[PDB]
Amino acid sequence: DVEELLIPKVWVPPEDPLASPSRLAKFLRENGYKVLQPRSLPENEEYETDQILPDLAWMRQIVLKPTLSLPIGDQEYFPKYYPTHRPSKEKPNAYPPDIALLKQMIYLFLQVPEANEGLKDEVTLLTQNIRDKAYGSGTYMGQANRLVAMKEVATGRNPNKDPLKLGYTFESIAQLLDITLPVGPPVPLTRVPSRMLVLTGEVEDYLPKINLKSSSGLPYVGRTKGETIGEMIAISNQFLRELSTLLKQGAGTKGSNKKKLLSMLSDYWYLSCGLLFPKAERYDKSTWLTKTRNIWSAPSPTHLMISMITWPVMSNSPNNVLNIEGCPSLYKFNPFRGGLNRIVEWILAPEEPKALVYADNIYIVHSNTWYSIDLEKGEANCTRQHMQAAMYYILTRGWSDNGDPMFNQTWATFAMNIAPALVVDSSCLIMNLQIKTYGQGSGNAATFINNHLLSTLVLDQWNLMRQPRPDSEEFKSIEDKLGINFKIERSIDDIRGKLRQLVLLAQPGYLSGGVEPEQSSPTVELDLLGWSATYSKDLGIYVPVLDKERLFCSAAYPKGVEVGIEQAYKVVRYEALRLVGGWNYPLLNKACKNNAGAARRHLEAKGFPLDEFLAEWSELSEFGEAFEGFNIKLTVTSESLAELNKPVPPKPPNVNRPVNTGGLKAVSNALKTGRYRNEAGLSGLVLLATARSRLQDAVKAKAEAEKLHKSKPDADWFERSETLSDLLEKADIASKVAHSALVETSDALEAV
Repeated sequence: DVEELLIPKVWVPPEDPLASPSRLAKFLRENGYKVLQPRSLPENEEYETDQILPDLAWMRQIVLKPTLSLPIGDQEYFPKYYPTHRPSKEKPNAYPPDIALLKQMIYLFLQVPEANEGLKDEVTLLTQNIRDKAYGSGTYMGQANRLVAMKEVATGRNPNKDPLKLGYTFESIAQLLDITLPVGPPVPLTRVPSRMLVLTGEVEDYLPKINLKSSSGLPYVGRTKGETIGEMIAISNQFLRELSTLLKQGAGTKGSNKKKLLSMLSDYWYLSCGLLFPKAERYDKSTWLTKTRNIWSAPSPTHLMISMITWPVMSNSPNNVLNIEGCPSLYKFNPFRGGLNRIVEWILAPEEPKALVYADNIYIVHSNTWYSIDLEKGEANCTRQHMQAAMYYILTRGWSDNGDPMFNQTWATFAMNIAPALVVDSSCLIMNLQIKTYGQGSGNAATFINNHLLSTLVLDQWNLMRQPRPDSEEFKSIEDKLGINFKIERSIDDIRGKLRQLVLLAQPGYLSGGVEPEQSSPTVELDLLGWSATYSKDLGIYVPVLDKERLFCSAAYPKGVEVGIEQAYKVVRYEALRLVGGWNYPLLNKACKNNAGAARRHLEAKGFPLDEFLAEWSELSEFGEAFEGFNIKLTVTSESLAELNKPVPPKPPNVNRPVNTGGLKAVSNALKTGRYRNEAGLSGLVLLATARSRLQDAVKAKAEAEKLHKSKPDADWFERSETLSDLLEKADIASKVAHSALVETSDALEAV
């Protein structure tokens, strides 16, 4: 019959049946997936840097190239993006399973003098992952197939819903976000990116962070952000200077300057088209053709501009469940330094129902059960109005002093009427094809906040129907109400009981008795942002362990480097596996330790500078994000696990508003009455007017909002909204229904 092996044969991936533009187009049209009429792009051409960025000429002589490549050519082209899929039928050895690890674990199991099926399970589990899975970037057929599935989440079973058509308003959503994502203040949003680098006659840097290794996007396919820094800033400068000019000229009287705007947006279409990057991961072999995650790689200028709004506000908002009463947020949670122990105490407390949120994740305890819930592809559910609501939130509570806008009408117009259209329901480039993106793109700079807002809406609706149990028809009905798909990934009955038993049943190991473990210590697999709980007798608290399935999945298929440094990367690999949770699993632990030891001894004898290589190991590791800015060595001992886990007081919260401690229930109940305050103030009205008026009438929209605010003493919001609606129509600057400024700029982006 059939041949069985201890060590799997090298897998040969199947042939990609869509590796051609003719076949891809055929498949998309077949499934009624929209293909756009292709727009072209001016060829990139060399230009002297000191002529485009004169106010940054000082940083060249005391940096970046002297010439910039700009999309300004006479001859045009249609852009092409052809990602390289690894591994493949032709080239199958890109990402081998860790056979050395498997052999070591088998070797050590054989040395143990008897029995022990509990040790053998480690071998069984690693072997099962090596067989079932493969690491790499899948296939075109998989990418395409994934695309068809989001067109389904967005337009099929439960089509996306504009939340404003459901009764929500910008302000009502913001007040939910006051609870679920509290934000503090960051220089005002009034400058082009060039003026975000100041010289004191030292230099001050106010520009967001971006990884120099990621792809630049349009118009620089095949180039990194690191190779296009000057260009990225140049294009953002140009774009914003043009927009402010347009807003300064206004509506030409009578609608003349309406062909300036369409001209500009059409010329900047490429700012709304992401590269469809195949996301590398541990996929199931059986679904190599039907499942490949995609990353929508934003054009680098679109990314710079959007994150100039989001980053400074979010990068100094460490506000969550740990440091604000009633806050459900897990934003910037870290399980080390007593982190996890504190969440477990939160679970253990008798209060229920209660909720936690992080982007597209909702954790609920109800009737002594723990429920982990995911939004079914968050991004795909997102509409433009969801994102403009996120923008409205960030500006009114991040970019405002008391209610006074700390932003231009230029930046206001970009935020409310351009950025959602660039990045939600726009387009993407795969092979040579320009095709629709349904929902928000997986890669963009507002992903976290847009998803977080989506989950916030789910929670609001959960509160509104008296907090039903998550596995009930009642809870399920929320998806119809909101057009937001979700599922239960996992639930755990008798959650408190199980968490309490961890204390009773903890086994000797590095964190209980300070010894090398003979036996695995029990856990509760919470999947709390990927973390489990276990009990440390040495510290007397709960400590994190990586979720067991994730851990063995990672062990099975290491990520690539993608002379001498190969042994050094193995030290990182194996020690980090231990550090994140391998320490709690006996065979995994020792095998990783032995293999790391052999790589270390090989390097010491060759005089390799290991200490220097590992100085910033966090960047070299798939787990590093959890260890960022802790300045800890890679060693894994009793002392290091203890030091990593030693409780540290949570840093104080940073809120730009008086701290709201009522909890989400109260704000939900107050809000269903349709009567609430304008907690946003003037900038709230400014942004309303900006959203509700034609794009080129933005300056007038603000002035009209300033007159209404001057009109008193804001109190009731709904009244305030309706009076401002009358003022906009009387000046004839308000746009017609179903022809909002947002819709206009979207249409002009797929003009051509």
